Amino acid sequence: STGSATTTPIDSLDDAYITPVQIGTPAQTLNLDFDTGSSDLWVFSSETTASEVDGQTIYTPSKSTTAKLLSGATWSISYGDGSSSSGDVYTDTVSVGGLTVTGQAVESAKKVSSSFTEDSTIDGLLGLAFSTLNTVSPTQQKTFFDNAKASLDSPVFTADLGYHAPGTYNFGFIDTTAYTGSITYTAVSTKQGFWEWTSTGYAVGSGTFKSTSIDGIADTGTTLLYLPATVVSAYWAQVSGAKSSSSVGGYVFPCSATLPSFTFGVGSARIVIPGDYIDFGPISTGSSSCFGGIQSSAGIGINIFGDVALKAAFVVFNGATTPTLGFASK
Repeated sequence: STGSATTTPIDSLDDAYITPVQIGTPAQTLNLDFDTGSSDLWVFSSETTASEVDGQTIYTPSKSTTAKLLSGATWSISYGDGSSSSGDVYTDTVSVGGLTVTGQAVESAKKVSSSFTEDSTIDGLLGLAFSTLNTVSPTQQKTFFDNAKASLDSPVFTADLGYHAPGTYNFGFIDTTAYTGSITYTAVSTKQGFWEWTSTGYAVGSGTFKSTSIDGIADTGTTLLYLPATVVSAYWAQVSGAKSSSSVGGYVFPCSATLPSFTFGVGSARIVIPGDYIDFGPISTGSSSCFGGIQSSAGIGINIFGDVALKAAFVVFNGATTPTLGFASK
C-alpha cells in the first residue's frame, strides 16, 4: 500500500504545516501537524476542556462506530517550545492520503496549553519519530508510520514541504519526479528516539564551505533551523544590522536587508536554503525589525533541522531495519 497527502502552511510565514487526516467511521477529518520530532498522535476532542477549544475541529469518539476506549491508558507530552497537552486514549481507524491503519492509538486531549488553544488551524499532532518516545502509559503505543510499515510497498515516508506553498507527505514510495539530481543518504542514530543524523558542514552565501560535523534532528514540527552559536553568528555577521536580542528571544535583522543563502552538507552533497526562506517577518505588526529563521541551539541541548532547512529539500525518512535519512535538492 501507499498514501499521499498534501500539506499546507497555516499562515503566510510557514509557521507550521497541516495535513488532513481521516479518523473513525464515518470519517472525521482533522488537520494535523505532522511532526517527525515526536511520537504521539493526539487530537482536540469532545473531551477537551471547553475553555481551551477556540475554533479547532474536534474528534468525537462517541460518533465513531470503530472507536474503542483503550482502558486505563493516559498520555502527557511537553514540546520544545514549552507547549503541552494530555488526556486519555482510544483506538480507531486512521487514514492519511488513502493509506489506512486500523487500531491506531488516537490520543484524546483533555487539556491543552495556551499556544495550542490560540492556534485555531491545528487540530492536533501526528508524530513520526520513533515509537520509543510515545508517551502513552502504562502501555506505550506505536506511531501511525510504525503501524503502517509492514503493509507499505517500501518502509519509508517522504517530506516535501513548500516555501509559501503546499507540499506533500508520501508513505510507502519515493516519487522520483519530486526532486532533481540524486538522493544522498546518511546514517541515523535512533538512540534518543529521533531522526538524528550528522551534517558534514555549512556555507554562508557564496562563501567557502566549512567542513565540520553537526549532529542534529530532522524535525518537521519545528519551524526554524537551530544550530550551534558559532555557525549562527557566522551567518548573521553577513547581514548588516543583525543582532541577537534577548528581549525578542533571538536574532533579528533589519527588514530592509537581503538575506544570504545558507548551505548545509549531507555527506558530499549540499542543500542550499535560499535567503528568503530565512525571513520570518516583522517581530510585531508594523515593525522594521524582522525575525531570523536561523537561531542558536545553545540551551536547547540539540541542533534541529526544522522546516526552514527541510523545505529546501526532498527528504526521505527510511524506516528500514537500519534507518537512514535521504536528502535531494528540488
